[PDB]
Amino acid sequence: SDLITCYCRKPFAGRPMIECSLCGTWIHLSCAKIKKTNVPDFFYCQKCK
Ligand SMILES: [Zn+2]
Repeated sequence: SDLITCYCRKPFAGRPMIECSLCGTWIHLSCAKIKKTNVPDFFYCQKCK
């Protein structure tokens, strides 16, 4: 049984996800507009910034 934590109402489903460095919620990297080639050391979601 999978989890939904990202703001697009869609579950993990094997998709890479990054943690909100502040609120802790897990955001799909695609939704966070993050390329696998450049990944922030600290990430902040829309709610927390
Ligand atoms: Zn997502």
